[PDB]
Amino acid sequence: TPLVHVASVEKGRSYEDFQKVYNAIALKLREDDEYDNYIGYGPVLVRLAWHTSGTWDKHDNTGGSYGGTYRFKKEFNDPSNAGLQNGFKFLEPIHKEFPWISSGDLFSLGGVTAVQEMQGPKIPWRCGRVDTPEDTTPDNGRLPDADKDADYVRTFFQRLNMNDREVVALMGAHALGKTHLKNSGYEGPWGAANNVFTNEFYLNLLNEDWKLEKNDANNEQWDSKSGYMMLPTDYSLIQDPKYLSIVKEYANDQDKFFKDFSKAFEKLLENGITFPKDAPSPFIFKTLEEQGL
Ligand SMILES: C=CC1=C(C)c2cc3[nH]c(cc4nc(cc5[nH]c(cc1n2)c(C)c5C=C)C(C)=C4CCC(=O)O)c(CCC(=O)O)c3C
Repeated sequence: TPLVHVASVEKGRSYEDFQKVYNAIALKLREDDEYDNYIGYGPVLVRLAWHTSGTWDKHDNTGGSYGGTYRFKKEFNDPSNAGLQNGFKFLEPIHKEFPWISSGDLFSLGGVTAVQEMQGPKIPWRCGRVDTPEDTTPDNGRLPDADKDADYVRTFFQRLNMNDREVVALMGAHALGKTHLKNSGYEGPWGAANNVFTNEFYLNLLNEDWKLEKNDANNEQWDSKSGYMMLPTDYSLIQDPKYLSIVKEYANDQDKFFKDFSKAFEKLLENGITFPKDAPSPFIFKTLEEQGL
């Protein structure tokens, strides 16, 4: 019988409490700048937010961000999550300092903080995820494969209640970070300015000269002479005519991409959660720059 998960505000907490958590994550992002050849922790925190939310199944309300179940071995041991231990370790001192925040609130807030501090759009964020027990952890295998085509992508994301525009917008997060051969069997960045959130993913898809190559793990990926790559699922966005139209739209309208990403990413992070009518409004956190910090 599917589970209603009702958001429950951490007792007595308000916007200022969560802004302090934001700020601690943001200051640590600035301090621990050497990680991953000076990419920093921003991208891995966005990937962590996505992987902890992307297990959701709309059919039975299992998985999703609510329960914070990545803290249990079945999930941090998911082969699809290889590498995310670095993001968890980053967040450990944050949780120690703010032990009142739930695990799902912390994982999701880490992704919002990373996007914003990397000059991305504001992402409204709601509190109130509540930790759930070990037997609520979803089985491995709910996150998407990278070696597939547009039809796979489209069908996959129906389980997360995402439409074509939402899918294409969310995939623009691949402007950030890179693939690492030891984690995923893919190697290389999608672009150049990979710790700055921009619409570069879409520009690179359209404007680079891509060649289908095998990497050192014997997997196919698309490579450019600029030193960028696209996964088969990324490249599928220009193979499918419906996705291609949307790629072109975001390549030509930075503001539109930002607005659509913000909405889709909030939705991703909120899937599965019931917000009571009297819950607080979503919070829009100030960046460190906006605060003079
Ligand atoms: C078809 C859909 C998707 C597939 C197959 C997928 C593929 C990948 N995404 C990766 C990393 C990444 N994924 C990322 C955000 C997202 N990625 C998402 C959608 C997908 N992501 C969405 C949705 C995201 C958030 C909104 C980020 C930012 C990284 C880079 C992480 C890092 O450590 O640099 C990796 C590489 C992991 C590694 O360290 O080697 C793969 C294989």
